[PDB]
Amino acid sequence: NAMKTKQTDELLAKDEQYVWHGMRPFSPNSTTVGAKAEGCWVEDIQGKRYLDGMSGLWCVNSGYGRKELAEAAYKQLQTLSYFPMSQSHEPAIKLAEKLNEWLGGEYVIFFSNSGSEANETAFKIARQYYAQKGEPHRYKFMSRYRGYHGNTMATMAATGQAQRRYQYEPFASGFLHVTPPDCYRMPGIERENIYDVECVKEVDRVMTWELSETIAAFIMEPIITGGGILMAPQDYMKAVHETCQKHGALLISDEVICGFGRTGKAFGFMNYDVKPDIITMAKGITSAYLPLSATAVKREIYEAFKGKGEYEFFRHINTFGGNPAACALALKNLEIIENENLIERSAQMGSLLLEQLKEEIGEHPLVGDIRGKGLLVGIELVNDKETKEPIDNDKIASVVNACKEKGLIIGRNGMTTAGYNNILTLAPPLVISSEEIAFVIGTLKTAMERI
Amino acid sequence: SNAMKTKQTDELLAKDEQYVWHGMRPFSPNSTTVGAKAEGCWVEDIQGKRYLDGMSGLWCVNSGYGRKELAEAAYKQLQTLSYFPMSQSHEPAIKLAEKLNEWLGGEYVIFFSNSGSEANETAFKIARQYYAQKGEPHRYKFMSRYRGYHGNTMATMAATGQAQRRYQYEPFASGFLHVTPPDCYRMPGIERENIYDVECVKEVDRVMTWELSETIAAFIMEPIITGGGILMAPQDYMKAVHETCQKHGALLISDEVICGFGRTGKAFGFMNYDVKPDIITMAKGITSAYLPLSATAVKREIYEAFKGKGEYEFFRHINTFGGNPAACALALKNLEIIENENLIERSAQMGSLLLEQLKEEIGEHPLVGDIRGKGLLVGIELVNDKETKEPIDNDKIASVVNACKEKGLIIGRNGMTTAGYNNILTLAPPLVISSEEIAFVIGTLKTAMERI
Amino acid sequence: SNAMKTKQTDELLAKDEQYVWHGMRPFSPNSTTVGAKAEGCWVEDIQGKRYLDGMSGLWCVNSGYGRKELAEAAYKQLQTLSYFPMSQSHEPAIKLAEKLNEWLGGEYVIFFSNSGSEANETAFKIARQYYAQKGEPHRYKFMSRYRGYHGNTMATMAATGQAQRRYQYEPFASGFLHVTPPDCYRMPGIERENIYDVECVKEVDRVMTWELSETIAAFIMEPIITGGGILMAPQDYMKAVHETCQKHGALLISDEVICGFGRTGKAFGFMNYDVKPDIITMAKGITSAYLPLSATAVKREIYEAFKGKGEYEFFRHINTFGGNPAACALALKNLEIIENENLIERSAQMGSLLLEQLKEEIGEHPLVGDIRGKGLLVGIELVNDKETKEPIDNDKIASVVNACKEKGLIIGRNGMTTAGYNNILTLAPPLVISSEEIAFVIGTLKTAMERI
Amino acid sequence: AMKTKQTDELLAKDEQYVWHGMRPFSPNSTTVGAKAEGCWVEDIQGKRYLDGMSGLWCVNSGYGRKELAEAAYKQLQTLSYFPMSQSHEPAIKLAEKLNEWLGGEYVIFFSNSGSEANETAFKIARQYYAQKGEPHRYKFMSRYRGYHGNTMATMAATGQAQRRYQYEPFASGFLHVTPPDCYRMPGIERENIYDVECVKEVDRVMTWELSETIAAFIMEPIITGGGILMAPQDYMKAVHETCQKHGALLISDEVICGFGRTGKAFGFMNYDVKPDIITMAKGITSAYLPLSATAVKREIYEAFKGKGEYEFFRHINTFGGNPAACALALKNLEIIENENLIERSAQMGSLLLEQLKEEIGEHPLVGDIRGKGLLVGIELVNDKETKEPIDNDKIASVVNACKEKGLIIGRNGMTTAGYNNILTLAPPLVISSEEIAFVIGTLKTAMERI
Ligand SMILES: [Cl-]
Ligand SMILES: [Cl-]
Ligand SMILES: [Cl-]
Ligand SMILES: [Cl-]
Ligand SMILES: [Cl-]
Ligand SMILES: [Cl-]
Ligand SMILES: [Cl-]
Ligand SMILES: [Cl-]
Repeated sequence: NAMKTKQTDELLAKDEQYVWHGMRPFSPNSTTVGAKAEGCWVEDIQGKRYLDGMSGLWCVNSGYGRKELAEAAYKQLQTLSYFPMSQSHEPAIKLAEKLNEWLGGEYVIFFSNSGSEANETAFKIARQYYAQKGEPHRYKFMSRYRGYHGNTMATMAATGQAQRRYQYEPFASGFLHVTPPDCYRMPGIERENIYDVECVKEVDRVMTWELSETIAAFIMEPIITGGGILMAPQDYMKAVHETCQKHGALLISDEVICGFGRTGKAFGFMNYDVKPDIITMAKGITSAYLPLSATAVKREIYEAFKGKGEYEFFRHINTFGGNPAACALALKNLEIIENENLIERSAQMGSLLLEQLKEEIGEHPLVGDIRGKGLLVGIELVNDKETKEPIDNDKIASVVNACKEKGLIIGRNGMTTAGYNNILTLAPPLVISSEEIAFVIGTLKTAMERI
Repeated sequence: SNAMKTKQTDELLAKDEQYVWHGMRPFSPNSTTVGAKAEGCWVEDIQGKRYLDGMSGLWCVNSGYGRKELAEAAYKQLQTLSYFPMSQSHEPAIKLAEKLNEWLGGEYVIFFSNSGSEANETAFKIARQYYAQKGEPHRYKFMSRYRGYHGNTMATMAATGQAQRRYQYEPFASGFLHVTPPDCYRMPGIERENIYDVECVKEVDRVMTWELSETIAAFIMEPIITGGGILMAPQDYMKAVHETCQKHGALLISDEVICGFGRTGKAFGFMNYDVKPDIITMAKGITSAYLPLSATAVKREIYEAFKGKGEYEFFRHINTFGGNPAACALALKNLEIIENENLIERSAQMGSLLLEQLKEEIGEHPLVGDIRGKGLLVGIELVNDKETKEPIDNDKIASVVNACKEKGLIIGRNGMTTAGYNNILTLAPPLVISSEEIAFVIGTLKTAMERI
Repeated sequence: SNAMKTKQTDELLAKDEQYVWHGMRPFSPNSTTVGAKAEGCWVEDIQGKRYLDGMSGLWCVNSGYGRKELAEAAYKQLQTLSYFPMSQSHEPAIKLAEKLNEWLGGEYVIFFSNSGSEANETAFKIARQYYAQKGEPHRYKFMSRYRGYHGNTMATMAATGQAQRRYQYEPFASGFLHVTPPDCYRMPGIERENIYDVECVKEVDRVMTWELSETIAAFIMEPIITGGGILMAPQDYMKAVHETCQKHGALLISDEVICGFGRTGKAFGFMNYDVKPDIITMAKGITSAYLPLSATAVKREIYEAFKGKGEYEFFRHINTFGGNPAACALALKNLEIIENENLIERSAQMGSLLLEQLKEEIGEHPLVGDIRGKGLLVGIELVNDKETKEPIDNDKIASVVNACKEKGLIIGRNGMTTAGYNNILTLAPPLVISSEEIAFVIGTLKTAMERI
Repeated sequence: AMKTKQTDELLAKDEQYVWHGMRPFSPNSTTVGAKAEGCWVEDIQGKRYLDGMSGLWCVNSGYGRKELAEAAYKQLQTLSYFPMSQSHEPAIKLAEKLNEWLGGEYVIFFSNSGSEANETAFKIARQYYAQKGEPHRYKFMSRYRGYHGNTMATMAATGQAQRRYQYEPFASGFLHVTPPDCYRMPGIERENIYDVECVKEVDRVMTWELSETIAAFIMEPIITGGGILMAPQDYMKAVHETCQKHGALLISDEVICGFGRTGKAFGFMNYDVKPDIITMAKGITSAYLPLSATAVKREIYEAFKGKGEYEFFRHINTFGGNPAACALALKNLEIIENENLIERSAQMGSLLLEQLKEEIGEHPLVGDIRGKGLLVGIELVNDKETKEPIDNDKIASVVNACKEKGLIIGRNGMTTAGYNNILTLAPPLVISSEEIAFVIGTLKTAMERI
């Protein structure tokens, strides 16, 4: 209830006239213009407040209104605004060292701005690495259907969500896909000996059938998040890594969403006992206060780029990547996550959120499955629990809308896989409290009563 | 003390060698320069050496270093709202989009991205989807010039005409075509001819006809090919290319990543050439590179095609960080600075002075083939022979770049663009550069030229 | 003429080595066999050695060698009209098209090509143009099975799932997808499951969903994967795949290049499996390989889409030699032979006898993993271990192939199809083969098996 | 002979069952060939036509050759099939004979069609480099307005968009350059070849794409189907020298120009070059039976002789090198040689060219008349000054008028949009002076319409 009422009309009119909004139907009258935020709550220009159950876009991990983060950026901006990453600056050096600690070592870090750029960089490094190790023929990249890895032509090629690809094709050749592990739609795969699991055998078979010698890397999120919070058997990622190694290919762990405490570990891959050859990161690295991403590469791979030959080094320049202010802010963000025990709070609040959700709506006739790890949770809505038929779009959409009216931002896997945008997503900021979790669940439960 | 400074430097260099992967350079850990601080046109490393940055970082620190008002703008926004998804909106993005539309001359709708490469990728996707929704799904092809650069991603590398930026990252997608670049130095007299009799202008029309008009989505070009060597076209070239695009039903995308925001002596490069582009891409100088931000400006009529109620009719593209609140608020202040300090006109005037003085000072040098530029954007083409125009040996131009750096000038070079044509020195100093600093640039270069 | 004949053969072999490039083999001039003459199921080389041809040349001499009536048919036509372009027509092409339509069961329109690879290429182009003219230009994708083969050209190799036929000829075009091949030996009990619960059947539907139905033009498959290893599917597999194509709006192409013309005990392989394919491709046995000819049969509803007055509406494709008059006239006589000598039914009955006798004869051999087939089309899968099904060592299966040839039997092998899986012996004898010649085949193989 | 009722039935069967290449669905317009002799063909209704196109640039020795029929028949009675993984005597003898014809020293891979022959050349080029330490060389370069086949890869290499449209997308790695055309680029034939812009373009594009990524440049010596587009004399040699400079191969597409068509055994022989790879089809058998060949320099073949798993050419073409077609081809080459057909092509071709200029050269819509050997293009224009291609109906009416009057003349239809304006003649090499008079007389009268 602001003392002076903000002038919305001009701002709203200007947005509609000049701003192109990603991922949505033209509905200017539905635009939410964010004004301010604190903790887990955001507020629009009209003054309405919402619990942000999505951390913006899976990314505001340390929460909103962090004065410490603002100061870190401010101090750096006053010292040195820019230095090219062909050369170096102290914030980038300190962050690279810090990321190496977080990763468990030993990696060399190339800085980029976005998760899409980080994945593109991983592809180029993989190809040049093999060209310089006497295996020029290895160019192929393999991923899972229903996955996402970016918004560029090559990361869309690697993406398995056709609703993100359609009408932007044709793409380059050399991108292959396999069935995604999903313990809900493939019941009992979790029980099986991992190497008897069909979608695990598929990885090995396709690599054999494509010829090992042509495969550069397998890319995967530890959990398929955007796609629907699809989860694999415990030994899946390790089996995939052993398969890559068998065929001489690299494993790239896409940690763009799972990174920085999201799943209850520093990174998603750490749930699954693997050391990936390349790790890509963005989003939570700065809690999205400033743009920054990174591609961490095993050091043996970096060694291949040290020669005196004309084309032996990485011939790639990213103007803004590794921005000084973003790096300084990221260092402070990592210190916050560590000092406030946000990784373990994610694990614990995540369990509570999962346990409570099942208790509150699990019996609902259109709730097919509730699953998650850390503060990363999917509620799969179905027309029928027996057949697992995805719920009608109209029904899930009305639940997301109802929650917003009531002050809760909840996500949905819209525009990922046709006929399967049936999944509600929660990824709240890691600082979320037990009481705010009660608000989330209470709000959702009430919204569920409309279907 | 120096001894302490030496120790800190070593510790830092050691950490860098161990942990940091540097773009665009041979692995030379000892040679690395760690930036420490900066003010105006000068940067300083951790050991305390100062350099005139004749490159504005990477063609991008247009308003100069040390801008406290830019730091304040970002800080004030970070304290108000640090993040909001661009699927939704926030005031800094809205105000910047409106401001950019003024700068562009209207009427455009702006999609925000982090980098120039992302901005170009966005342009490609918008061009393809626009045609798909206008009844022409078959239009997928993108056309650009050899010796051009448009980004570091698979698709922007496919559109790129610098093979040294592409080699060993192929194969790329099909549907990317290239034509001869206009270069008034290596194609003497093209500037004089009627534009439509110019062979590389006829090439654009011919190739569109021979590929079938109906398959061409867009032609992408920088108004000046900058990274490639500051290659410059006849005055009427860009307008003839636009008219040719329109004839074939294709869009023209002006890549303003480097030429934007006063660099050429106009707000944008295309404004030198009397054309209104369908799409404009921007990055770099938009924030003077203090924070990452880029934009893809699209004509209103193209945007209208994405307003339908159909399932796939909207732009199904999400960029997490693009349009960052702090970067937008900082960009707004940056544009205010450029306007209030008359930096666009200073670029034009200091640019002329730099060009005229360079010619007087080193024009007669036997290995200087050509000096050209527009605004604070200048290339000095070095040759073994002025008659044949044979590019100078790599060692010779490299020694000049290194000699300047020792003498405290950072000058650029078109390294790793086109094989055997790495022979062009580049200057793009910050638009605040003074007459006296220009004298330092030229004096230092002149002295470094004496070693070859 | 003891040394005169030797001089002649030596000379011929020397000229082969210097001038002839052979398909699909390591350079082995001594190894080369020069065919001289043939009759029935037996071929004879220039040195005078005779062999039972257990492979019908290359799966193709279905009616057997030495057919004077086929020679006469070609000769009579060469004397009447040697050539006429298929943009226009000739009577042999018209009569053959009509006869192929009967054999197919109607109602199809036939486009003539020389090879199976060309026939499949033609099918791809027709599928794409069909959808472009049906208001779905976005449909470009082609789907097939890993371990499958569809030709030796860039696009048919892209559709091919045998990497040893592809390696070092890449990169290929995008838009070619592959799924797991049904193989009732390595996936035991899929033949007794409900077809829609079979994982590699569900895979077809899932991948079409995940790629977006609207982008899929066609699924291409042989009814039995022949060159690959005689891999066989559950009875209802092909019908399920067709229903899945129809569900997604895509076409089904039956690759009948090897299975066609009696090979499997039906006129065509798809007829074992109760489907009416949208497109059928044929070559090989159509002329018993006496002359080159192939065909792409397309459903009439599909051909209707190419009858418009629009500029690009017709099939803009010309194949100079395809539908050669002599080859068509010979093919007609060949079809008449197959029908009059009841070669289809004979293939089915002789094929059963061959399969059962092989099981009785070498079934218990410790390295014989599986014996399977349908009609005169049989695979013997050799393994190091019957429990693990590990493919046998290459040197071991190679020695069996060589031992057989030395004793006058040509037996095939799935060499250079799938790495690590080159372990399957293949028999496809001419459909005229007799009980007694089958005894010779099996007896010779049994004796060759002894040595491993 | 065949009563109207029976011909109607045959025509009806064609409509129902036969899919024709390269034409609008016009069942009534279909010509069903019945028989032929020399340069004349006859349809089922009994009408006769001078075939000014040799079928499709291919019936080089003429129709009605009993000796060719006998050669095929004799072989079909001896051995009808043997796999080219192995060998037969007709293939061996032909390979040797083709090597003589080419000038040596080449190794021959047999295919059926020109499209397959070109595909084979692409695969060999790529594997050759992969085995020579340059796996990065995968690109193929060709000219816009050129044609190399009807398959996805040969269409990618093709520069005629009307043969490509709606069959796309194609694979990446196919590049195109401006075609030399001495009519639309006047005075390039007088320039020093290396100052010619479309010659410089080859060198520049190879540099700009990076030499190390280029596998081969493919080109017809004369762009025939595209509209008989002809280059300066030193163009092909300059292109070869440029390929060599960049470490790339030159493939001469001789599918149409081969076997006497241009007045030499092969087109490249007009231009003083020895190509790395030569592809052939059409006239090799005079189109009596299907056969094509890919001739590869000996030194390229040497790279495929190793003991490594993947070192040999892993390519099988079932029908390629058919015994009857090879035996017939051998007799066809003996005929061309014995009857002095290559020389006749040059002589009759010169005659045809000069008489045409005299008869129709002054026609206001005839922009240019050009050719070499029995390969001639007459470019029709709305205006001789601007060279604007003639209206489409106008050239179509001339083609139709000629057929009505018993002459089959060709046209470059469905090649380059807006540029379908060139009439083509490629008559059988045995054509006589008197038949040439008939051709020209018939065309002259047809031109009267427009
Ligand atoms: Cl600064
Ligand atoms: Cl994934
Ligand atoms: Cl905030
Ligand atoms: Cl450009
Ligand atoms: Cl198959
Ligand atoms: Cl004839
Ligand atoms: Cl025979
Ligand atoms: Cl050509």
